[PDB]
Amino acid sequence: GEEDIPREPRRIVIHRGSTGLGFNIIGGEDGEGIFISFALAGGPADLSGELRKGDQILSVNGVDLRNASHEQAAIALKNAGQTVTIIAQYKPEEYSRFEA
Repeated sequence: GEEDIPREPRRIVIHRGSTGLGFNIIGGEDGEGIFISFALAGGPADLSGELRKGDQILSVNGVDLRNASHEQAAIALKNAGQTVTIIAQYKPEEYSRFEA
């Protein structure tokens, strides 16, 4: 299950369409990281097969989010336009500190 999920960074392009990107993030203050916290069934992120709960979002449209606050990352995603290029890396241990 978890073992075979690729741990390298990946570049994923999704389109916003008329639906939203189809995922939520969690984060905190600068340095806490930005993680996918929820994936909407049938949304763009889900349909990609390439994004999941526990992925750290490293960048959006080339902008580094490794040290972004939650609000900073959320504004970046909201303003990323109709085509959103995400670099994500699967970080289940770090994400486990946010997920109850």
